[PDB]
Amino acid sequence: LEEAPWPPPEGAFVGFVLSRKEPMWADLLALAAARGGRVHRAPEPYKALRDLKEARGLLAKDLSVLALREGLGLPPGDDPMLLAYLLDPSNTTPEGVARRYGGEWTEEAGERAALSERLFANLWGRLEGEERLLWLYREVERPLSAVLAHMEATGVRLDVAYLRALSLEVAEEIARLEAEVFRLAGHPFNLNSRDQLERVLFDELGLPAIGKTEKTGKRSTSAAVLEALREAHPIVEKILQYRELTKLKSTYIDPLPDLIHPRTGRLHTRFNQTATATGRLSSSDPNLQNIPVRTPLGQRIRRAFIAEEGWLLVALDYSQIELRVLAHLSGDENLIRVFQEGRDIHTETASWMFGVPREAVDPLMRRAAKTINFGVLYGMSAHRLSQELAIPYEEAQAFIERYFQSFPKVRAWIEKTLEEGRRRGYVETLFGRRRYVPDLEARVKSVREAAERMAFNMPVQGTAADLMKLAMVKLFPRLEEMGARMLLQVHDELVLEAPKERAEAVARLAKEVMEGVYPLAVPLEVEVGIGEDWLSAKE
DNA sequence: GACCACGGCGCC
DNA sequence: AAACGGCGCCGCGGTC
Ligand SMILES: Nc1nc2c(ncn2[C@H]2C[C@H](O)[C@@H](COP(=O)(O)OP(=O)(O)OP(=O)(O)O)O2)c(=O)[nH]1
Ligand SMILES: [Mg+2]
Ligand SMILES: [Mg+2]
Ligand SMILES: [Mg+2]
Repeated sequence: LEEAPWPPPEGAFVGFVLSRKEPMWADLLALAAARGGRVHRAPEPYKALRDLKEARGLLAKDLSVLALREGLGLPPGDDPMLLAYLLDPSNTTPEGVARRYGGEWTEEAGERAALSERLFANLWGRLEGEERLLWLYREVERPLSAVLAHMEATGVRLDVAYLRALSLEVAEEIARLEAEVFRLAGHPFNLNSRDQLERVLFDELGLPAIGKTEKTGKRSTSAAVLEALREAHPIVEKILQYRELTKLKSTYIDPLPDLIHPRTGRLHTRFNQTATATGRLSSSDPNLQNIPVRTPLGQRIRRAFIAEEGWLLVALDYSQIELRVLAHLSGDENLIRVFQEGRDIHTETASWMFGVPREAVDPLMRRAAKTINFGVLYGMSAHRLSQELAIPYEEAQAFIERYFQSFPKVRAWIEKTLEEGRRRGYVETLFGRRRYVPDLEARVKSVREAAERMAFNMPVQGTAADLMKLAMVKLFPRLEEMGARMLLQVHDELVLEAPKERAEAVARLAKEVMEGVYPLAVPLEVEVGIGEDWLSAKE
């Protein structure tokens, strides 16, 4: 390319190098652009950012987040990663995408700009004639990238002092548990080491090994194994409490307070747009799609996520979403009827499981019931079900029989999906998002059947993901209009922040947008709550 | 200090 | 653990 002075013309492809992967924490080390057989290298990149009307190129959203951080409204536009990810969602990194579609991801901004240009042309060519994938690019993924950049740049408020205090209390309880464990073992050891614990439980103590680990075949110390051993020895209950507390302390209570950004005073995640096989987003650096919610201590942690003063959180979560999606994709009349009658399948399973009235079903039970309902649907075995339910094998076996007897056209959808995946090599969502599953023809049964479970899950999980993305794209400009903010997506949930005076209106509008995003054979229902913290906002 | 493969486990 | 699926992060043990 011809070396041309900086500034590039309109529509040029950007390249940029960050000092580290996280755009909210990164120093912009270099910036360049490519168009019309020229390359333009920015003499000073922060200043040079001011010249661009959009970020067009590889990882466009990341540059846009750093721009937003610096007070500049630079929206992301075309990104070859999104084209590649729609072609094949195993296209997840610029290293891989470059190698596959015509270059090399280097560490030089000029080379990255030139690469972006050339990759876009090839990938755009691969998508010509792919009308449904192009519809996904233009109507969902490209506009969603802009939404995501705003969400990342906005961040979420965290009660840092509360978490610091919680740490000190949790440390004391951890000590009580670990001391009792060591007393019961007859000696101290590293309780965080599963290899050391294995020897203690199965060798030194008498306890029967329940199962084995996948890759190296050690005697497992998983929570499921330990639950089976609850009655066998008092040390087990202590280990399980220790595990809960140390998990929560090391993953959330301790790290999150140290991640507050000094310019915003907020916590800033990354919403990774080309990271999953099904078309879900992911969240990292810190992952805010797995904040605790289930146990009393987990709930305590979730309360640290709070609204700005003068604002409220609004949390919206699709009701029974993959079951509704399944009703649409399958066309089962009974399943469709269930949702037209306004019934809740999780609550029903929960009521049946724990033998209490529907009004007695608590959140723990509902989560237990979710495991059963999705478990059975996506191919859980009777043996595992026995344990989950804590009933005889023969009864757990019969539960699966009835499930599919009740909803007869699901199995037919499963089988059509699978043969189509064998013939075509891929499966697809309602909108035509594709996942290639080659091991559907594998001759090792365990490998083939694993592949099958991956393959027929994807149209359901992926259609839910497409719906939620679409709703995000539609909703974002309405929030801007009302002075509200989109903060988090958690797969079928959004967390917004709204001024107190407009919070009720924002909740109503966001609920309607999510519910009417793309009408199906059944209604989509959305549960909405408002509160000062994330826990209270889902109450 | 980094990176890893693994087991394990938090959420959806 | 087990014929549920999709993720990312932690600590260990190990390496470089
Ligand atoms: N395969 C599988 N999928 C799950 C599991 N938990 C959640 N999901 C998927 C299916 C859910 O429909 C979707 C959203 O999770 P939610 O916790 O919001 O559950 P759902 O929307 O079904 O119920 P809700 O009415 O919101 O309580 O993510 C699980 O244990 N296994
Ligand atoms: Mg839901
Ligand atoms: Mg949810
Ligand atoms: Mg792993």
